Amino acid sequence: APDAASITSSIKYHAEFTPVFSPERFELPKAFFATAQSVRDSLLINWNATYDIYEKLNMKQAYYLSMEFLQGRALLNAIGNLELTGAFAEALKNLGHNLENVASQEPDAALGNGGLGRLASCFLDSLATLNYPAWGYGLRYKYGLFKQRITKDGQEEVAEDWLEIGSPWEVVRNDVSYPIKFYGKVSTGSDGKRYWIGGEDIKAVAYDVPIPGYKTRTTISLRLWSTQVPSADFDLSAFNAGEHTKACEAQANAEKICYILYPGDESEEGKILRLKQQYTLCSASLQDIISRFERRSGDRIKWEEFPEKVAVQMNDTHPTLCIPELMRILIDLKGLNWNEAWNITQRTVAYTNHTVLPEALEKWSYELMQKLLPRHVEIIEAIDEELVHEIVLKYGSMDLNKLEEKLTTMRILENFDLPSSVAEIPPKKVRMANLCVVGGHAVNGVAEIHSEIVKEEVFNDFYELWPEKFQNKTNGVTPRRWIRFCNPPLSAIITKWTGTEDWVLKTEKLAELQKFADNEDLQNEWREAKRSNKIKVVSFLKEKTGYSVVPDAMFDIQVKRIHEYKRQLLNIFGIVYRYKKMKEMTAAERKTNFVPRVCIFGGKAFATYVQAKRIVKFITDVGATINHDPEIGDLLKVVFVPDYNVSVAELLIPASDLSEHISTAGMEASGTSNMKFAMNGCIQIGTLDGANVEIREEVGEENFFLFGAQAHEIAGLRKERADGKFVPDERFEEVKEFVRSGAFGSYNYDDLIGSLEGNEGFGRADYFLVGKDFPSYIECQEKVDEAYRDQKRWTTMSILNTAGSYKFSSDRTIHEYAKDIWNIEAVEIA
Amino acid sequence: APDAASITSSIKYHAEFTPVFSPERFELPKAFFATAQSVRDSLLINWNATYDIYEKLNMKQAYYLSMEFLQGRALLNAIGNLELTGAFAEALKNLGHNLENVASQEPDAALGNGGLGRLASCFLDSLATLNYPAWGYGLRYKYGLFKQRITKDGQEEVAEDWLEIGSPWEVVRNDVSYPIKFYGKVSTGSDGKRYWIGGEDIKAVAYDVPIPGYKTRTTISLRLWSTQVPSADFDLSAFNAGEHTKACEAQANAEKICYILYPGDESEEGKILRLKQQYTLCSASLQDIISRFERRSGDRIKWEEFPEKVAVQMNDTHPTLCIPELMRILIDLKGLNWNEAWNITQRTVAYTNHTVLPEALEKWSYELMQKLLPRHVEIIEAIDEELVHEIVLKYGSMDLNKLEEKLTTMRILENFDLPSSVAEIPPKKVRMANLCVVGGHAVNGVAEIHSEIVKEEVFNDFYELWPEKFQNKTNGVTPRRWIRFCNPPLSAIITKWTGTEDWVLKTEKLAELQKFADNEDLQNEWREAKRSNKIKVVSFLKEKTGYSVVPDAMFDIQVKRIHEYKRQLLNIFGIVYRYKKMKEMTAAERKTNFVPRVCIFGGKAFATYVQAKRIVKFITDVGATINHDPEIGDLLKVVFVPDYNVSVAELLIPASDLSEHISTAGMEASGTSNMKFAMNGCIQIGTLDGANVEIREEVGEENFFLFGAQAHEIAGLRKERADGKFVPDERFEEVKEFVRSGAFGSYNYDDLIGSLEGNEGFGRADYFLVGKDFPSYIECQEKVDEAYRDQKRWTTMSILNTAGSYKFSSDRTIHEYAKDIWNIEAVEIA
Repeated sequence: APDAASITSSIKYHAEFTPVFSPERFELPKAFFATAQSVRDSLLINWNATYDIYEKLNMKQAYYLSMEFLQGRALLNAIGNLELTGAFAEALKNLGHNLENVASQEPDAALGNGGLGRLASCFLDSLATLNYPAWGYGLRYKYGLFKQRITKDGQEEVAEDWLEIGSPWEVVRNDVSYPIKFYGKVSTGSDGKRYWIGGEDIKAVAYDVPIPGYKTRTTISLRLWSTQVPSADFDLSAFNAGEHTKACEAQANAEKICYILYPGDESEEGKILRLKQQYTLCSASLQDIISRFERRSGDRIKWEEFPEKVAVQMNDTHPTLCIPELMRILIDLKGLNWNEAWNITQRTVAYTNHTVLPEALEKWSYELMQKLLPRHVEIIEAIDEELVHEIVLKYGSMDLNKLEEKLTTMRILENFDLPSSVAEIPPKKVRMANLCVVGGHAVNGVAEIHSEIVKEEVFNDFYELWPEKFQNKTNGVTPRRWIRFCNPPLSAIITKWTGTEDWVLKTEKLAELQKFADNEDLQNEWREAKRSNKIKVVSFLKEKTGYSVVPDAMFDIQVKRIHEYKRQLLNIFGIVYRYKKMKEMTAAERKTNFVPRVCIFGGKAFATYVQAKRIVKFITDVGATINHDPEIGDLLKVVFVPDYNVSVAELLIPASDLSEHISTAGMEASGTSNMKFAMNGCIQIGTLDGANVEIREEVGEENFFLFGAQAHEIAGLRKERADGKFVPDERFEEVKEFVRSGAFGSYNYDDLIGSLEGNEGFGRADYFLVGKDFPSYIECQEKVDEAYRDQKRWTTMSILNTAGSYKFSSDRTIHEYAKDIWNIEAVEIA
Repeated sequence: APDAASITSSIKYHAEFTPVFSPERFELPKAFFATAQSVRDSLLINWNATYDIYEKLNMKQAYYLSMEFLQGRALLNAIGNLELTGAFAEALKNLGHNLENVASQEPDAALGNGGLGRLASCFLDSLATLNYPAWGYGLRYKYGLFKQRITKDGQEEVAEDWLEIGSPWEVVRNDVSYPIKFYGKVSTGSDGKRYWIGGEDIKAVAYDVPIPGYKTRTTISLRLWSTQVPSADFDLSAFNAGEHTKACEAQANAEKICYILYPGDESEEGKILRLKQQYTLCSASLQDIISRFERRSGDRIKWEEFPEKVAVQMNDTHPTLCIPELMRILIDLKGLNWNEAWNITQRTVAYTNHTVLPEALEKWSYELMQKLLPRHVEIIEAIDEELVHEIVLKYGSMDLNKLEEKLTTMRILENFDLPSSVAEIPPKKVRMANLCVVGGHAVNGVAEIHSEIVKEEVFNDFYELWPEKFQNKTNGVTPRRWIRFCNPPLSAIITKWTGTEDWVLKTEKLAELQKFADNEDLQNEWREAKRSNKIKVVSFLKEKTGYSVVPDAMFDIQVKRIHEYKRQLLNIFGIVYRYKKMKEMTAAERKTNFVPRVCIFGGKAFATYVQAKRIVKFITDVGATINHDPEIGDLLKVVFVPDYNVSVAELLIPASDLSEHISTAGMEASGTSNMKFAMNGCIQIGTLDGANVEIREEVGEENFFLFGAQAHEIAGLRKERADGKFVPDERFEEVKEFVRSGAFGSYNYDDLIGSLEGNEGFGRADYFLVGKDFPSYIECQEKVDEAYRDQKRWTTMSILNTAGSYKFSSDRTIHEYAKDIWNIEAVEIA
């Protein structure tokens, strides 16, 4: 086991012997690389030890596939899970640095975007920590999505540079390479098997990122694919003639599959690039999974045993091509019959749904997919045809009307002709969501209410047919990254009041804080912990936003994707309201009527989403005006934090007092940031939707600020709008006027306010009900104000958040998947 | 100091902890990577120790710049120079491999092409070994020139894959990065300095390759530049719209500068790419050199002392832009006056010429260079104008005719107008060779005769003007790579007969073999050494060419660039002759009249050089026919070895009996393979040109087979041809007829024989005098036959080659450059 002495030598050894810099001096960037390489040594011993037990045991292994992982920085979670935090800190002191400054050099791995990606990242930590044999498979994106610049003009986008020097975590596996084919033609050989020939051939190379469990040796992989072409595909003859671009066409074509996350797909070229990404991920992974299955099998290879050895989870519909890809391999490559290969594929694959309404469910042009993946389209057509025969077999054809409904709704192919049928220019599509439901043995939503909606409204017919595939797995986040490592002072408190350090594993012990919520010593520690965390943030806000704020103010935080439906605009409108009120009062009245606040916004706008980009500019202009107004001073600051990512979350969430989750009611499946906020003793204000419902139930309805229309009323209120029956509240008109009056400078906001007016019209008519919800929202912010002035009641609420947060551990989620869907069991790594 | 035990641990440590493969098993590719990383640990300790002494001493340092380095494999020369060969061999045995199989995994560094590149590589070994503070600067070419495939159709070209997995030698210096500008505009600031703004900006990143000296710690760098663009230059907005190619234009543009060696430049785009390559190399290097000069200087920076601290050698005219680049930096960036910066530039820079006639001397379109490098063109124009004023100042203007001659010949700018002058549509060019002579303080040829030609015929006027710049530095090759490490059995012999291992440093002790050339014990060892080396080659010829040959045959070798002027066609024609004679004789007569031979060819043809490609196909067809003819059997084999490179040279040269250097007399400046052949006891047959002249003089005229027209007669014989006075010898017509008769299969050779006929016409008329030289060549091969049957006389000749080879050590060459041009001195690394 390393100690400070051996870690000291180890960093020095890497600094000199695995250098990435000049040999002079030991600057911070050099120190971070040497440190991380040192940690990797530890990760690799454990990774190899886990790898060896898994190989010999040949137990069932799970595989979690996703277009995104939001891994964050690795250093502090890795030394923490290894329990070497102390030793690395002391070793860095010896070499003249501190831990925190060295950790600051690490770029966030830009491998994901939002909650879908952080959920997968949480899950990997949970799997490793719980000794579950499972890996992650994703793509290695060179440039992420974008790094966000916050200028005078609002948001600007720049390519991420996280791999500009390389990652000291990843391990290239030069011998783990899989061929990926696109386009080409299918024919039949004299063996009666299909053979897919020609098109474009590329290679997918494996890059492992070791994921260490907490207090265990289990160290699993996140295996990422990077796409390339052998150097032999460089066309010399072209290059030498002066056609430099034609010479590299094959490499250009291969490499771009892994440039960015979710490449813009309004164009044909963008759509093709998206299918290529999904297919690469499904093909490379399954090829890798099958190859490991054959290797562990030895001579005793029973293809029958494949689903007893392999689970594959599809995170959303992006991994959908797994179903026809596994079918392809079994049938075309392994020689299985259709029936055998379908039974196998079904008992292998499971689908998790993450969306609310049947309109974000992905669909592909038939012609497009047929050009790119001819063999996959044959297989899907056959799956569709069996489905048709199965639907006719139940239900019969006495209802014709009932049969037609079922066939129309449930078929994978849209706007197609039936095989055989009875009665005596729309574009042909492939419904990925239909495929996923048909092709696996489990389908789960991601919250109680959500999973009920999936059974009742997304796939009702599928549930009437196969009620037994449908399940719920409520999301969760890891308390390692999201309490133990991001919030040390609160961790020290939890350990004291619960009696042990055991809570990080047995997170149910957070419940033992409830009996102390009114205890005055607990409360005092609780407040000093919160204040200390906010002091760290004050320094951070100074360097990142340029504004100096005080820690004796409520930190009111709204961090998430910028979208009209997320309702940043509501929050900022509320802010503008209070600022208007402040300005029409004396100094003395201002202090009696409003508690001091720092309102922190962060999150990225999709770059061609004009309105979202306009909301960002808006927040920055409201902040320029408020934060410089000498009548206001430290009563109110509005700051927009550039480039929100896991590292910024880990800073902000420990420090937060109030966090806002105020999307239009009914449009969130779950959300997970609210769960991290609760764990850290933040109090949530929000609408009754998504994860807010479950949080509110666990933390108690007195420790949550609720407001707004509920899901069941959205329909009616939008009808009111359309008929002209909607009466905007005057305070709402006040803010509107105030913005047009130009109080926020010279920028013209007409286009923005216009989105809130009219009664119909594509992007007008206040579709997300900002104006409606506004009175109950501003009202509820006054309840907050009142609660915050009662420091004792506020602390009690803050503690009960942390106390009622245990069920939101991704350890709970992962045990559920492990028992109810994947049927994997813990494996000990001695 | 490492031993077998610590090297064992070290390989294991890297195998597990700096992995590039899967963790299963220890296959050869894994073993080579772990081994090389282990060696690098040793190279790095010494490199850092050398770096530290150089930094503190701040003595004068030399810099050798070249478009090519032909580094070969590094492993065996590195463990040899470190003296760990034994320890690494034993360590590999312990882990179940042998040294020779592990060394076979290493790709040759594809960083060069021909002798110009191997000379630089020899020089780096010599500098390090002699404790001279000097570095190499070159480009890091990803795909080399091409990897040569030898098929049924002759030569095919494929991109080199040497960097497909990465190099375990190189060290990326992420903090050593220099901006390179192209295009743009020049203006004047209010300080009166020129400012070069706009165009295209890229970055050149440093990759060090440590070069260890023999039996010393001095370990120097070959620092290679690789070109790139910050990830910020990736155009997201384009990428997201579907314009994937436009999005990466800047990276595509930057990266291609380092794809291949000598990109085809018939097109504008190819020419631009060549200037970009040269400029990148001169700019990045000088920026690095100057930055190190300022850093070592501290606060005491005297720009006056720069040429007392820095020598820059230009290997040929490709580094020519160094002259205006240094001028640019001093003037525009450092604020020096013109005069000061010109004095400095002159005492810094030196030019080595490598070509014979004033027609391969490089020239650039004025307009082209002006578009790409506007500021450099201003500076060159000013240098030209001073030259003009200087020429007028000597010579005066009484001869007008004499003055005009001088001005026309010597000016850097061709087809330009004079500033001022007196008398009362050709494209404007920049003569790089004129620039190089004007801009440095030394000019050297590369052999006695050559350097005399440079003074008398290439730059006569420059020599009449500045006789003192002109010098000679006869080339040499290193006896580490080219005796001690490629030919172990011969090394054991040299050590025994000379009394010590000291010959590897004091290579003059090879002369002590002369007194033993007739000694029968020396001769017996000598023969067993040669035979043993040929046994290694027999195995190699089996796997690479597919032909099985016997070691009891003279190995007759011709390895070099395939070119009409190199005269492979003569050799193969001689072979075809003897084969024709063999076939018209009985078995018994065949054995009396011809000694058994294995005729080995190798070398690359420029890909669009139709004739050269046709000569390769020819040799392969002659070999298919001879090698399969049951009348011939092991009397004669003709094999073409694919992909000749340093690794193939190191195999073939130790094994060789006769090597052929038979270019048209007068067209070689030097050549260096002939010197390596001599060192290994090969006997040369050749024309009286280049290095052959000097070899023949040292080894003795009885130990060299000479034939052919001499340089002074080429002119006359080509005139004979043109006037119709040339009478082809009948034996030459025999071979011609025999080829057309289709004895070499179905390929049509008309186009090839046609190059030998007619009296004029671009590519006919036997310009390189194959037909002329043919009788004396076939005659001289019979003298060889006769000498080879007298094993005693043959051995005596073989030994006197090795005995008379010392002066061809690049250690001799490097001491000469060090004292006579660069004025650097040895620095001890304790």
